[PDB]
Formats: sequence, C-alpha cells, structure tokens
Amino acid sequence: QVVNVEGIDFATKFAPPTSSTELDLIGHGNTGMEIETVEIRFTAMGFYAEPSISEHLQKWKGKAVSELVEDDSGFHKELIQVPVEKAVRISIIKGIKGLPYGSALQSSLRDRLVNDDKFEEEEEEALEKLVEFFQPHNLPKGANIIYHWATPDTVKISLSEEGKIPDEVSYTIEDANVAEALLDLYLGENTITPSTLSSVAEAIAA
Ligand SMILES: [Mg+2]
Ligand SMILES: [Mg+2]
Repeated sequence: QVVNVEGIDFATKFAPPTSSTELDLIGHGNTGMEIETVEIRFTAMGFYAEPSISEHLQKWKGKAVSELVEDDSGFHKELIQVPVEKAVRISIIKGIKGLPYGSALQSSLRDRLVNDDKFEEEEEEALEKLVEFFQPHNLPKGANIIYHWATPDTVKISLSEEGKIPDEVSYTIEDANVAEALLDLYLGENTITPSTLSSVAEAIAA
C-alpha cells in the first residue's frame, strides 16, 4: 500500500534505516519556501509511528480536528512525548543546498529552545554541528531525508541525494533537547507543516 503525496509515493508501512521496527504512516503533508513573496512547494513529507500511538492518545479519539490542532489544546505536547518509535520521511521537491537548509533548521530550533530556556552551551554546539553535517551536501529534487526517533531523546538522520532509501544512518543527534525541538518543528503549535499535523490529527481522532 502507498499514498500519493504531491506526486510522490509514500509507503504505508516503513522500517527506518538499520531498524527492524515496522512503523505505520500516520499522516502526510508538505512544507514551503518563498523567493520575494512567490510561494514555492518545497518538500513532501510523511510522519510514521508504531501503531500503538493511537492507544497512547486514546483521550483524543472522537474530538474534532479543529480542537486538536488549536493552540493550548494540549494535543501537540502529548503527540511529541508519546514513548513509541517515530520517523519523518522528507522528499525534496525544489532543490536546495545543504548549508541554507541546515541554517534554517538551526534558526527554527534555536527559536524553540530559547522559548523553553534550554539554549545553553550544549544545545548551541549541537546545532552548530548539525549545520556542519548538512553543509557539504546538495539536496536536489528527489532527495530523501529520514529523521528517526528510536527514543524521544535521539534522532538518527539518513540521507540519499540520489533519491533511494538509505541503508545506513549518516548522523545522530544525541542532545535530548534538540531531538525534542526537531519533533516540535513538525508537530508543535508553531509547526512548519500545518498540513502534516492536520493529517496526523485526523488519523488519531478517527
Ligand atoms: Mg563544504
Ligand atoms: Mg548532538
């Protein structure tokens, strides 16, 4: 089974690189960029988790999607902290160099960490090293990025510029606060992909 997301096929079941834990596709969506106000569709993405995520979030079943995604609903934090394995697959639609992409991640993660009073010396150096990992790469159209939260406290990053699914992980975020902030970037109250978050909330509320 596959779902078509922006003309990209997303498998409905997925084991991240080097993992044998099979995750279910929970929701899908896109992110954007802009050049001088012109809006450009930037990536397609899918959010995956162990199917027991539904039981962890039982209290949200039956509620309206609007009530789940709304500010101060409490849903976002519960989704982010659920202790099952999770992953995000990103497929690049408009190509970008690695340094601008990594610097944008750095900006958005710094915002969230400073909001929590968690931007101490350790976190600042973890973001610098993440930028440095991305800097030598190019991310052409079709490139795949995988972020895999085996635990909520780390992220395994796998990357294939050629657009295959990688077999090895390329980088590991070991800082727990950066790991949670990267999940908040996609599923938080200030998500950069309201489409993906709305899609996940529909599946949980179903
Ligand atoms: Mg370089
Ligand atoms: Mg780190």
